[PDB]
Amino acid sequence: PQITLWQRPLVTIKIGGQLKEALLNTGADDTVLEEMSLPGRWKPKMIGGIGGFIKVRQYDQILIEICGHKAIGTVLVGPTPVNIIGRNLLTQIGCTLNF
Amino acid sequence: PQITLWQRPLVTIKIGGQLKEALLNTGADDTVLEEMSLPGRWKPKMIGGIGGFIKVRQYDQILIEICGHKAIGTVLVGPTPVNIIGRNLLTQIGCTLNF
Ligand SMILES: COc1ccc(C[C@H](NC(=O)O[C@H]2CCO[C@H]3OC[C@H](O)[C@H]32)[C@H](O)CN(CC(C)C)S(=O)(=O)c2ccc(N)cc2)cc1
Repeated sequence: PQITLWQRPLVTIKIGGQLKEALLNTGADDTVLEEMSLPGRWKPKMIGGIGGFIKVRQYDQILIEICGHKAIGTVLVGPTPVNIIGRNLLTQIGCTLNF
Repeated sequence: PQITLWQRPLVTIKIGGQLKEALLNTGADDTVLEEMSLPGRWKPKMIGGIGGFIKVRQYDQILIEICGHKAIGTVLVGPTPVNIIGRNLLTQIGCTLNF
């Protein structure tokens, strides 16, 4: 659907068997989720935002259903204040900006 | 225009007589720009992101031209890593998400 920006663009996602709410974030290259348990193996990583850096765990090729659209890609898990769907997955569900 | 997200959605802006590049950021409530000289009077403020918090100067009713669309609103100035156009201004230039 089209989404306007008067409110935070939140969507329901299903990942790792669990249901969550996440922000569609054009200002994020990567997808970053709050602490949650995801099955596979991972690789430590450091990502930088507005207030500095956080350590996250990088999971590759994770299935995510974003507003009922399926995508597979990298998901980062760590102490982000909010679940963020980044451009890496936005492209996969055909998400675009319009003005 | 319609913008895809295979790359960072960067646009050219004009503010305070100066030309800058800024990221269209659906994940940001407010607009935040790197240290620059802005004429107005300002109020101290504190904003939080992924790695913690930064102190910014809040300027109200600042004119901004974003890809040739004019908007007037609050602009925050401080040590952000990148110039961010947030939802407060995105709504004014009629910007939407689409998928
Ligand atoms: C490294 O350079 C940057 C680049 C972009 C950003 C923007 C944020 N996204 C962000 O934190 O992205 C992180 C994690 C996701 O992947 C990466 O994408 C680019 C960036 O390297 C890194 C996001 O879009 C908005 N943020 C908020 C989200 C966490 C919900 S905010 O900037 O902290 C921000 C906070 C309060 C206000 N009022 C205004 C902005 C910040 C700093």
